[PDB]
Amino acid sequence: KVFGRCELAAAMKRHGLDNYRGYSLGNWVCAAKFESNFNTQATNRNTDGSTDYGILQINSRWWCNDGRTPGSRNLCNIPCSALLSSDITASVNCAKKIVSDGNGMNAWVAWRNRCKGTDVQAWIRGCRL
Repeated sequence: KVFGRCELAAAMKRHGLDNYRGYSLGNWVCAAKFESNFNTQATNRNTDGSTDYGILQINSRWWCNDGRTPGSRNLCNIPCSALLSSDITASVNCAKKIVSDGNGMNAWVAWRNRCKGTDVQAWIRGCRL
């Protein structure tokens, strides 16, 4: 599924991300724009052999089980396949863990490079949620 910008804002708001740990909804929408272009099926086959999955490009080394090493890591307690669903539940719940892990939203490289330091309120302009 490719979300519209305000469609994703509404979904993320329903899942309690607006101002979660102090990060504004526009931060989360901007992150999804530059991580995945709002595509729930996004994948990035890294050179190191790990994969970033889904609308927030969550990495398989730490956060999900890709089938290669069960009983190891998997800090979000989900198969990486859950990050590829058209419904954002698993990605939101796992993003809440990541953003609490001590680097805030600097855990998302595309957020750091394209959103950080900007007026991210623009990402919810016109959504009038």
